[PDB]
Amino acid sequence: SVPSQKTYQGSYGFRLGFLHSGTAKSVTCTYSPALNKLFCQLAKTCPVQLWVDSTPPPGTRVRAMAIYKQSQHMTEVVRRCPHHERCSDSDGLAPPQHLIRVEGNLRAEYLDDRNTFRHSVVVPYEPPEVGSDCTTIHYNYMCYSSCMGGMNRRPILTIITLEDSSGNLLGRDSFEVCVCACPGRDRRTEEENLR
Ligand SMILES: [Zn+2]
Repeated sequence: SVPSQKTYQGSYGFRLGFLHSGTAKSVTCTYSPALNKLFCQLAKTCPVQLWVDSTPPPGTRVRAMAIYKQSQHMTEVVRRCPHHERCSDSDGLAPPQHLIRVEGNLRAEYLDDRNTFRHSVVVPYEPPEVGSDCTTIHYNYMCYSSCMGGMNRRPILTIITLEDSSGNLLGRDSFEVCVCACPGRDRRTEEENLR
């Protein structure tokens, strides 16, 4: 099958947020609202904010999953390429085949769906702390969009779902991702081609 990618704020008014990092040649992660696309370097921190109008129940979780954006590739499981799945750079929790990892959260769980074979990483939803208005999850993408035998230049979408303790849908948002050597220049080039 194919995971839904329909934006759904749900009962708790769930939606994502991104920092404003700019497009300098040196930037490691930058988000383009015009393209709803995140550009980031390989295995660098990608801060993703979680915004809600009201706090969801204890036990609520947040899942991240990648799918190919192009319909002709949608049924293919997004995974790391033959080279990166074998480079032994595991952090001791993420399976080596998984494209998306969560940084600094010992409660992250990695799932290999026994039915769809798709990969995902899920963490408990934590309400914002004192002085903060949102919660931030730090993601890492472990393969370049251009990796041969892997994404092979095919664009991907990351789908973030807010789920209850049973895995039922409470909210959903998504964004395109391009893991590349120079996020600042590529974002500028793509926004130009759009203009
Ligand atoms: Zn790779």
